Amino acid sequence: APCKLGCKIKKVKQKIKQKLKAKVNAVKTVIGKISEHLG
Ligand SMILES: [Cl-]
Ligand SMILES: [Cl-]
Repeated sequence: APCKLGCKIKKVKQKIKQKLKAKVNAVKTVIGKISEHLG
């Protein structure tokens, strides 16, 4: 496990990116729901 500071910064960035992407995905899903025409 030779993960030094540059490596640690990457881990943190990826965690944040991952969470924010899930939020976007959540929001886009809902955009899709309302973009449906009735019937
Ligand atoms: Cl975050
Ligand atoms: Cl996307």
